[PDB]
Amino acid sequence: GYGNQGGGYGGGYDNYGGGNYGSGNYNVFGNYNQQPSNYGPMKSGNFGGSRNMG
Amino acid sequence: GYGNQGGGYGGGYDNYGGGNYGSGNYNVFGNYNQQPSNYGPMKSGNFGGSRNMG
Amino acid sequence: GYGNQGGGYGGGYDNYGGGNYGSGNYNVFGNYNQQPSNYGPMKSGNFGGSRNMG
Amino acid sequence: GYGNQGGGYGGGYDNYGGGNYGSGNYNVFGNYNQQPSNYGPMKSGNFGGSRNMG
Amino acid sequence: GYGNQGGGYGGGYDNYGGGNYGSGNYNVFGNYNQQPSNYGPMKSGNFGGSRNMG
Amino acid sequence: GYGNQGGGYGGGYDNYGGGNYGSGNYNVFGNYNQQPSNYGPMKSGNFGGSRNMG
Amino acid sequence: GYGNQGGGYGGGYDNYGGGNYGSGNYNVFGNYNQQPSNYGPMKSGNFGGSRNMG
Amino acid sequence: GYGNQGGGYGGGYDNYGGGNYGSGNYNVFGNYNQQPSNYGPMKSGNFGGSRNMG
Amino acid sequence: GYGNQGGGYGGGYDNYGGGNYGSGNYNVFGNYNQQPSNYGPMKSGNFGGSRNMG
Amino acid sequence: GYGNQGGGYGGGYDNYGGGNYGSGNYNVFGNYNQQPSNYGPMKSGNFGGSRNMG
Repeated sequence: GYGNQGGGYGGGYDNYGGGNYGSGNYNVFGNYNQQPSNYGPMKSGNFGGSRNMG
Repeated sequence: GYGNQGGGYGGGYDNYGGGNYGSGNYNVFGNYNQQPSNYGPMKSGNFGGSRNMG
Repeated sequence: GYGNQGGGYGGGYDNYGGGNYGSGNYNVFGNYNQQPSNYGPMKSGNFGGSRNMG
Repeated sequence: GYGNQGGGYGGGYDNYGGGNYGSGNYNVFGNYNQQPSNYGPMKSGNFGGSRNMG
Repeated sequence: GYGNQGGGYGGGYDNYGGGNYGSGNYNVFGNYNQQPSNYGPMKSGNFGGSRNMG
Repeated sequence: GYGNQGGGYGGGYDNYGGGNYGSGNYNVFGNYNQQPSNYGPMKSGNFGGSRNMG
Repeated sequence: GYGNQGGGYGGGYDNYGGGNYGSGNYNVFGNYNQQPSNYGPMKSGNFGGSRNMG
Repeated sequence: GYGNQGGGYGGGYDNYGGGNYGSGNYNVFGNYNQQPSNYGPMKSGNFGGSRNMG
Repeated sequence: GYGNQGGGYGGGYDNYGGGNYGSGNYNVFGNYNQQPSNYGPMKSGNFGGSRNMG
Repeated sequence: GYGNQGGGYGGGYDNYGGGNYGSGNYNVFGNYNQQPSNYGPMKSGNFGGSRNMG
């Protein structure tokens, strides 16, 4: 539980993308049921030259 | 539970994207049921050259 | 439970995007039911060159 | 539970992409049921020359 | 549980891509059931000349 | 340009879903521009046992 | 250009789903431009036992 | 250009799914440009026992 | 251009799935460009015991 | 251009799956360009005991 001490940029404990997507369900389905699930594109992180040092 | 000490930028414990998306459900479905779920694109983080150092 | 000490920018415990989206439900559905759910694009974080250092 | 000490960039314990995608489910399905799941492209990390050093 | 000490770049314990994709399920299926699962392309890591040193 | 003559139901020239979605554009973009476009789920046709004959 | 004459159901020239999705564009892009496009699930046709005959 | 004459069901010239998806483009791209395109699942036709005869 | 005459079901000239997916493009790309394209699962036709005769 | 005359089921000129997928392109690419293309599973035809005769 100890973070980073030092550095030129010194990034921390960053959580960009995660979690449960349609997970951990308790399902009791009878006969004719539909449970679709659709997810779009996910971008987690640094984009377009981000977190750059001059 | 200790964060970052120091650094050139010194970012912290940043949570950009996460959580439960259609998760942790208790479902009892009988006969003809529909439970669709659609999610758009997700961008979590730094974009367009963000958090840059001159 | 201790935040960041110091740094050039010194960002904190920032929560940008999260939470439960259609999650943690208790559902008892009988016969012909519909429970759709649609979410638009989500942008969580820093955009357009934000949090930059001159 | 000890992070990085130092360095030229000093990146931390970054979690870019992860979590459960349609996982950890308890499913009791009877007769004619459909549970589709579709996920778009996922980009986790640093893109477009991000986290560069001048 | 000890991270990296030092270096020219000093990258940390980065988790780019992982987690359970349609895994760890408890499934009891009777008669005519469909549980498809489709995943798009996944890019985990550094792309476009990222994390470069001048 | 002649429609249907007869039948038990006698459906016509029905146009359910169509048209240009972000199409036929003339675009002159200079330098740093963004033109995103996101569309939700589209249902075109007859649903829930519609157009049934007793 | 002559439709259907007769039949037990006598369906016509039905157009359920079609058209240009992000098509037929004239694009002149200079330097750093983004033109993303995301489309949700599309259902075109007859669903849920539609157009049935007793 | 002559449709169907007769039959037990007498379906016509039905167009369920089609059209140009990100097609027929004129593109002049200079230097660093991104033009992504993502499409969800497409269902074209008759589903759930549709167009059945008793 | 003459359709079907008769039959027990008498299906017509049905077009279920087709068209140009990222096709027929005129592309002039210079230097560092990305044009990704991702398509989800496509179902064209009759599903779930559709177009059945009693 | 003459369809089927008759029969027990009398199916017509059905086009289930086809078309150009990333085809017929005119491409002039200079230096460092990426044009990926990914397609999901495609199901064209009759599924789940469809078009059955009692």
